[PDB]
Amino acid sequence: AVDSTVYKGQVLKSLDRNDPLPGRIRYRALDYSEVEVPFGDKDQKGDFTLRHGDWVQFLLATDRRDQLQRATSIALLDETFKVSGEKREQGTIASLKEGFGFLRCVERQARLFFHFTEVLDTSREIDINDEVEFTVIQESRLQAIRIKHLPPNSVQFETLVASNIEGCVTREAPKSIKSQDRVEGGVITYEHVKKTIMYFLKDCEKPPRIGERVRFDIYMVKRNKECIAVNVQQVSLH
Ligand code: EMC
Repeated sequence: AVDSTVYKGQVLKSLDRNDPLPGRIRYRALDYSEVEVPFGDKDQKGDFTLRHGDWVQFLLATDRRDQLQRATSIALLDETFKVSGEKREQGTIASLKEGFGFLRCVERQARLFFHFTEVLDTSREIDINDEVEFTVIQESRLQAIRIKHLPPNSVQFETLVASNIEGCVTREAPKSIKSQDRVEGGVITYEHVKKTIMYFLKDCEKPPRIGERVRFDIYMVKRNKECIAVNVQQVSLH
């Protein structure tokens, strides 16, 4: 039946999702010979997208009735992403439906669709707020494929890039009800090469007036490709 050694090889021919065993995997046998072995749909541990050149794990199954050896229980190896050249992005599982879900992306504004079949690890469960790494493909329909679980505290949606930066309020934030503005905001001008940066009333205690000197921290919001001034406070000693 199935051999017990964990074999390592590369995908020579991917499966066409758009011959019962059309796939091909090239590996090095224990006797240092180069071997090609076929595989089919059920030979992958999950219905995820395998690609030409992917490093994979598999077990060798011998079918005496079909008179051929087969690669089975194929799983994608993480080392592929170190040599793949594909764009790997980060995010967290935002919602879970039946068969699909949506991810909150680090570098993208919109929620990203993803099929449950693209989760690489079939040994563990998926939950909300799971930190994941994926590859985005386009078909105007976007989806995340080859989704890998990330260790805790690996995903940061915003980064502190500077602290105690000083500038001048060149457009006061709109005098605002209970809901906090997150679109209009104000404008702070600082020469830290003069630059502008947006601030919002939610990120200051006591709103600064137009033309007043302020001190603030700068955070990089990656999904918006912009920085935001927070912890805004007035400066008396200029
Ligand atoms: C230092 C006055 Hg905006």
